[PDB]
Amino acid sequence: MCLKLNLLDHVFANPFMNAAGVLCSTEEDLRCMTASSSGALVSKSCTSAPRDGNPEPRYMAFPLGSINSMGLPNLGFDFYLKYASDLHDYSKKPLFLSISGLSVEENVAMVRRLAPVAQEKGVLLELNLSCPNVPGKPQVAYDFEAMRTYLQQVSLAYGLPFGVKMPPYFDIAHFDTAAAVLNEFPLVKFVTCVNSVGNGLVIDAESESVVIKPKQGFGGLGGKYILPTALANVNAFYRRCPDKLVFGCGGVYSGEDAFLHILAGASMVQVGTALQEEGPGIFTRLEDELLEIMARKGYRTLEEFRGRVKTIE
Amino acid sequence: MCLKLNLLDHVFANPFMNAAGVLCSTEEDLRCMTASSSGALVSKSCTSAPRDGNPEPRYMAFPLGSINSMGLPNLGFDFYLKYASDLHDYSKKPLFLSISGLSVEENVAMVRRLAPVAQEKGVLLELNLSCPNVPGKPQVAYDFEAMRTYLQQVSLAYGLPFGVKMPPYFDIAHFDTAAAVLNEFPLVKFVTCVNSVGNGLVIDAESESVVIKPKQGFGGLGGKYILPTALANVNAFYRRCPDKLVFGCGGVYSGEDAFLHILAGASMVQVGTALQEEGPGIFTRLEDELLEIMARKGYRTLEEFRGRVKTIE
Ligand SMILES: Cc1cc2nc3c(=O)[nH]c(=O)nc-3n(C[C@H](O)[C@H](O)[C@H](O)COP(=O)(O)O)c2cc1C
Ligand SMILES: Cc1cc2nc3c(=O)[nH]c(=O)nc-3n(C[C@H](O)[C@H](O)[C@H](O)COP(=O)(O)O)c2cc1C
Ligand SMILES: O=C(O)c1[nH]c(=O)[nH]c(=O)c1Br
Ligand SMILES: O=C(O)c1[nH]c(=O)[nH]c(=O)c1Br
Repeated sequence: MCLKLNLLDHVFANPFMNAAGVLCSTEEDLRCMTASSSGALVSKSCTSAPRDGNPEPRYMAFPLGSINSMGLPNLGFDFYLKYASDLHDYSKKPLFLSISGLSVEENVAMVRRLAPVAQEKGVLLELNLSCPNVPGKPQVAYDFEAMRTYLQQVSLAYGLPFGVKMPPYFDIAHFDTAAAVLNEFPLVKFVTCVNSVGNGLVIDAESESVVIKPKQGFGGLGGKYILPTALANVNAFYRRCPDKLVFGCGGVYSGEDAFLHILAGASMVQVGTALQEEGPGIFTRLEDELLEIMARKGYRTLEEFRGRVKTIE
Repeated sequence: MCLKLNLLDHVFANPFMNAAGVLCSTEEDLRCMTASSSGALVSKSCTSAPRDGNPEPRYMAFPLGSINSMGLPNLGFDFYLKYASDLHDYSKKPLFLSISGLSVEENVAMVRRLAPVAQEKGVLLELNLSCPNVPGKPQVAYDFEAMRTYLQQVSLAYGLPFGVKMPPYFDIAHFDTAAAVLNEFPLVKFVTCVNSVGNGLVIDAESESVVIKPKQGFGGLGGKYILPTALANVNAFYRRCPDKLVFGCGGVYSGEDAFLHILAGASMVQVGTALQEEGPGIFTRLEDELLEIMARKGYRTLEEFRGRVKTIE
């Protein structure tokens, strides 16, 4: 039994990958994720020009998960493009490139230049509509008219299949509306649910202080805190977008957690906080553990249970 | 060393109370909360007519918290009004009455009838703008125009100080807008943050099934999952509504959690999931544990640290 699968005209050894932003900012990082046993990797969300991001401390982890307001620190689109065009070994695994421009115009500018490299090399675009940590720039996908504009302009400028990194929603009417926007765009072939649960606040009792410096301590939550929210969103979009793929992200620490994402509808499963904390060795453990649950249940393939979560009556 | 507070023209032995919906639906529940060591109590959110609610199982709890889609089961407004009017012993502690009509008109109908009782007895209204579990009713506080309508109509019909039960937000722009809305209404004297993180999905790996029957398993999350979300919303409104009180709710299991809430700006501190799981004995524990933290830190009263969370730099 092997976990290999085919999606988006690519082959994957297993459904596991890093979550964007974790272990993927530098050439070193990307070579490390390439050398891991993950089935694919995704680059750090990038902007046209390099960014240092927010002041430190900007990430902190706890038994139940993490908080971050990194502020989109990255090496600049030129670097990530060059990685995709010249440095990545596509014979090892597929690559996704995350773009996170701060305006529609900035995203269009990047996608116009990524297009030829996607045609030549097969690198996959993940368009980030859900950064909750840049001051004065609220999450795009929480403004449905802004989300539609971004997806119109990118689709026209890019002209090739791509995916979108979605924020979590918490209301059935939101799920309905967000999915109907996505469904207006046939080039959106995958939807990654979810980005961090925005603007939580961790406080240290002893010091009486917030734990990250930017935004008065406010930052996106990841980890054990967000698994039920992540599952809800994966299933919501999997139910509402029957002609698109859903990639699960949020709260994955174990094979058992990945099993639930896949039951909810996930095709790929992305690992953020747990990867940041454990390191790339987590991928061999996740694979071993998912295989073991599958064996105990008699499943031979992922397709046998993907999206097959049961409801009561 | 002292847990006493005085606000809204009432005196409280301590800041703890039940979160609406937990241990407060029947006369029995209400007498039990009255006999406990809580500083106050709040009744089940009510509608004009009695309601059975959703099918069972509709609540489930786990180590990291709870999921519920109760469906607003309640004995009806006439019962909670009579409770406030004839049955509650106000010499024991103050009473809040939660109202959660399904339209502005239902709300107005109720508050017109509550007013003379609030005047005579000193019962305090908590208006629920955040139920996430009645199908086809996306929560009022997520539609800022609807929210404004509700508050205008209720202010005009009720004409007395009241408070509001708010959903969590996850976007700084939403904090800004919601608080600005609330700031329009001078009769809104307190803001309870937060209701359950809406429409999460708990899935049992062994049975491959969702764990609650209603809404295909989608329900509101409470407990450990939500503490940093709750602290963020408490602080966001504390900072934005300097002329109002903020009551904290979400993730309180310990005196330490309560301390964090209070640091974040909370006046009263409500206990939902942990109270449902542990029972009303929790209140003596939370009091002892909060007093222990205060003593270690040299704090003699709540106002010495309320709202004094430190930020970095
Ligand atoms: C340090 C850090 C940086 C991240 N950077 C990005 C990013 O650049 N782009 C993005 O789409 N999401 C980013 N995220 C969000 C993760 O991709 C992911 O959606 C979120 O952390 C939830 O998954 P988890 O529960 O496995 O952490 C970041 C998360 C962390 C903790
Ligand atoms: C079984 C149950 C019933 C609830 N009913 C109500 C209610 O009637 N009205 C309301 O405003 N919130 C209701 N809530 C939400 C709680 O008041 C509270 O906002 C939420 O559970 C988060 O607090 P916690 O983390 O302490 O559970 C209910 C929660 C549960 C678990
Ligand atoms: O602050 C980050 O860089 C970051 N952090 C997140 O949690 N999600 C994102 O999309 C981004 Br771009
Ligand atoms: O389903 C409920 O009764 C319920 N459950 C919640 O979590 N919050 C509410 O406001 C309500 Br009214």
